[PDB]
Amino acid sequence: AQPVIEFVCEVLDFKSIEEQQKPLTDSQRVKFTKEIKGLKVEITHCGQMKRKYRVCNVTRRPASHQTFPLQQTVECTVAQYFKDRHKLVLRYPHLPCLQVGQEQKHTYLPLEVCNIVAGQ
Amino acid sequence: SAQPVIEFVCEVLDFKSIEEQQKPLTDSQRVKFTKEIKGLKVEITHCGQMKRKYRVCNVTRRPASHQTFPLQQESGQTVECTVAQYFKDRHKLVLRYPHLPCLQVGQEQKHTYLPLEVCNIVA
RNA sequence: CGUGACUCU
RNA sequence: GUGACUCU
Repeated sequence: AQPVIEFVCEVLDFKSIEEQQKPLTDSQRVKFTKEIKGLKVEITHCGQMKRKYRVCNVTRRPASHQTFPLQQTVECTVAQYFKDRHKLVLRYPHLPCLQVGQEQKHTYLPLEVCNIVAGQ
Repeated sequence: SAQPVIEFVCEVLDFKSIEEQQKPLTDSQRVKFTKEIKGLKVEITHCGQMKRKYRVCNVTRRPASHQTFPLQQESGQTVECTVAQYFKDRHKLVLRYPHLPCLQVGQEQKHTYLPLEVCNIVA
């Protein structure tokens, strides 16, 4: 299973992610979107419950800023939710998120928690 | 290289080759085999590249030549058909081991039966 | 990973 | 082999 953080690097011709310090430009985001859209991905942040999702889109907003309705609505930043619920401080908050599933449903995953499913 | 269920059964029931077993399985043999197969995932080989996966929940008491299930006919009416007969009409397949049982997969009352010979064990 | 629904049986 | 939920 290839980490999406390695994949972005190959698509955008980096050798290290610390070679992209800023948010992606619109150009880069589009290039990357063309390669990952419609791939299946599996999440890394729930032990062996590697839930798989189809990639619908890539977010325009880095994970740091991208928001979703949380009800307990107090629209939340994707990053925050991973500190809160998952005890996880993203290393790459500047990077966008993968939009997975029903677009309507605002399911957003940081790159650093996603592996592309190979398999057979 | 997924393992044929027809080989696995030879391992479980200590057959040399499957041609040993020219007769249906006794109840003893069936219980013995079910203990080892229940719960595994298998994939099918008879829909070309549509290699669907199911969870085994049981082994049939009847061979595929006699095992029946409720089939709704293209009328309204629903009648009973045998597994071997269905594999002939639907899949144009004529089973080599009709005297062997079927794997029952996912959920009892779904009456989903697959002949051994059409199934491989997935890792 | 697991369960169902699935193109089944 | 496809989609669904233990989500975000």
